[PDB]
Amino acid sequence: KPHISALNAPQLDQRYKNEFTIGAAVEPYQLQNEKDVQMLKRHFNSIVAENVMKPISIQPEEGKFNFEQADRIVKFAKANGMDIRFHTLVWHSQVPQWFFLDKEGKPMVNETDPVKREQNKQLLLKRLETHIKTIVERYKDDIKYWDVVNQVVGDDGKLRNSPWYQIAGIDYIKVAFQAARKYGGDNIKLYMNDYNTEVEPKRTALYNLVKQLKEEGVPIDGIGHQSHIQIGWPSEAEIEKTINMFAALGLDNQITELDVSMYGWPPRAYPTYDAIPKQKFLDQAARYDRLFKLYEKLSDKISNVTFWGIADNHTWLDSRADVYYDANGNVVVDPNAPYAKVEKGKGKDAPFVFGPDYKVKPAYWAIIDHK
Ligand SMILES: O[C@@H]1[C@@H](O)[C@H](O[C@@H]2CO[C@@H](O[C@@H]3CO[C@@H](O[C@@H]4CO[C@@H](O)[C@H](O)[C@H]4O)[C@H](O)[C@H]3O)[C@H](O)[C@H]2O)OC[C@H]1O
Ligand SMILES: [Cl-]
Ligand SMILES: [Zn+2]
Ligand SMILES: [Zn+2]
Ligand SMILES: [Zn+2]
Ligand SMILES: [Zn+2]
Ligand SMILES: [Zn+2]
Repeated sequence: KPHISALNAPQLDQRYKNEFTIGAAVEPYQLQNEKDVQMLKRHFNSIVAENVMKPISIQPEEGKFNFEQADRIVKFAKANGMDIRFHTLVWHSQVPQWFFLDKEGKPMVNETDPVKREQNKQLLLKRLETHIKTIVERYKDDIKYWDVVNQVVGDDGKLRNSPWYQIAGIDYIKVAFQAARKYGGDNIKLYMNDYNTEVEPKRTALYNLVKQLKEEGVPIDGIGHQSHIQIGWPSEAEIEKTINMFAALGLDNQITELDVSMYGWPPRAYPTYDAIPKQKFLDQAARYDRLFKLYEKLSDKISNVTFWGIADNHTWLDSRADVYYDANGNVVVDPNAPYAKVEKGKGKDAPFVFGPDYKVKPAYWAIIDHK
């Protein structure tokens, strides 16, 4: 099956339209390239901001709101009949420091006096509420799906000990969801989003957290499985089990940031796309074949599958593609093998079904067929 141009290959959203929407994460510069725009028009019916809807891009100083970049994404989505997801209202990263400073400009995490801690909790929760209110009041009629909180459970199975948590305890999660519902109404859908949702003890910790909150009347409609995964790991059986476990609680599932790295963890990457050997693309394509067969089987539990980019010329995975060089200056990709130095983030990953020159990959054929 040929490496033809994606711009006029059979539409990916159309193959899957009774199953689930098919989305892409974007940057605003992509809305001004002809190729990106035509790929979004051709192949996708859902969109998400890769960066410009994060807390620090929206409210970088208290009272200063930048919606110019977000607005452009919203406008392109509406003009082209796409669903929109909001990524994301609360995170422990790409968050502005001003949130966690007390009245005299000192870090709140440092405060020892207990009545002064409770004042900070309330102040931070008030700020959290205002940030959410302003965003939801603006977008509630345009944006149907919302990452309310991101990564709030650590990998050790305990609540992640972010400043949000150190300062305000578990109430920050509750206030985030309650605030989105109050200002957005009943028709927006509210998600908790995380990675390694398939992995113990995080999976069960995630599960117990959401069940508890739902029991307490905290509004949560679903789980966002980021799905930054590899060719082998995690297995499909464990994905399937994960999806089913959350669906048992009456939660929707979205696959919110799908990419299939060519590498392991910590990754040892090739320095260029051209160096990646052909067999890696065939392996990837069988992984995607199994993957999307599983998504289809569970289509009644999954409303959306979104890829964390458009085509292989641009992916955040390249920021993790460390290249390992042995003493002779040759590239080392075997995980236990000798090496002398590493150039962090200088290599090239290849995670999507569309290549860097916008032609279809074997993984595409594997997910467009009905075999
Ligand atoms: O077991 C391994 C994990 O440790 C490992 O780590 C995490 C993967 O998920 C990440 O969170 C996602 C990452 O993408 C964010 O957007 C990017 C943030 O920075 C920008 O510069 C870039 O353009 C964005 O695309 C997204 O918002 C966020 O929700 C997390 O940070 C990693 O530690 O994954 C692999 C496992 O094997
Ligand atoms: Cl479309
Ligand atoms: Zn369409
Ligand atoms: Zn090339
Ligand atoms: Zn569905
Ligand atoms: Zn990017
Ligand atoms: Zn297939």
